[PDB]
Amino acid sequence: MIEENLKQKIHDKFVAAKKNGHLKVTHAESKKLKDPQTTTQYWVTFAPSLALDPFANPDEELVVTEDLNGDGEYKLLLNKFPVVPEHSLLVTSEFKDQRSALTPSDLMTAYNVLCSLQGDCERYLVFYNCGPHSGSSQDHKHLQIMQMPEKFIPFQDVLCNGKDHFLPTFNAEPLQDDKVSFAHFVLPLPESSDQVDEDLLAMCYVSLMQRALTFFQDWTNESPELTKSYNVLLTKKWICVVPRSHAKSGPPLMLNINSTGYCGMILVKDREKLENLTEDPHLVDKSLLQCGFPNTAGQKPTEYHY
Repeated sequence: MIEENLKQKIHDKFVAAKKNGHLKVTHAESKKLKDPQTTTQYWVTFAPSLALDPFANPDEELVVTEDLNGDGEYKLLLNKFPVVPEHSLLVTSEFKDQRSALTPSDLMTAYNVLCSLQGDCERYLVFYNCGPHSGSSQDHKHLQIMQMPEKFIPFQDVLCNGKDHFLPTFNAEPLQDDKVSFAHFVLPLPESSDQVDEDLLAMCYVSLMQRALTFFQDWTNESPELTKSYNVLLTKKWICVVPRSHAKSGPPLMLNINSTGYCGMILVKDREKLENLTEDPHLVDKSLLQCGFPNTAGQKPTEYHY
């Protein structure tokens, strides 16, 4: 069960630690962009000062909760050097590898945290960077939770809008936006948290995973396995998985891309890059392709390697 008054606890732990120097906020400014070609909305954050096992012994002043549930599964830590204020890490109490899949209780715990923070009108995102190409910096398993920008509408939203929860089958594949350059898989989630339980979440994740895995494992055995990497993104309205080829993008930007990139949130460290993207928002779409695999919308996962 999720700690009571989690949101106030996060807030209060955060202001206190900013106050006395247990965390320092990196200054940043953000703005909206729109891909003229693909229509996809982006949120670009600019943090110049950035160009100039923490979970083992985390600073107690940063620990919002020792166990997010009754179980010794999870602790909730504040990010020590956040761009987004109150940005938090759900860390496995005991060590596990970040290359491991999300369990069912992982999913239910993350969804419950979202519900708790969202007041049941701010929006929260929960995400997981799995593997070397995901943008994962650390090997100790953790999820991340952060508030999404107030007016930002990620493409997943429009993708899922007015589309009821379902699960994939041979007739119905996960939603994927064809306008975007990159492979991704999304299921809408029920509007009401009463329709959401562990098993629904688990089945959502497994079926998304099976699509994501086809870029790594090959059923024809005409290729040897690759190393698995993917982003999981979870909000209250949908869940999404992105297979990842490279942690960092190619020549013009060379952005480090994590989960947030794939709902369209980009972090840039220098003003030349910031103006490149302003002039040409379509660069983001190109970067997302370099870091992922090309869009598979309208295809059976089975025919990828065949």
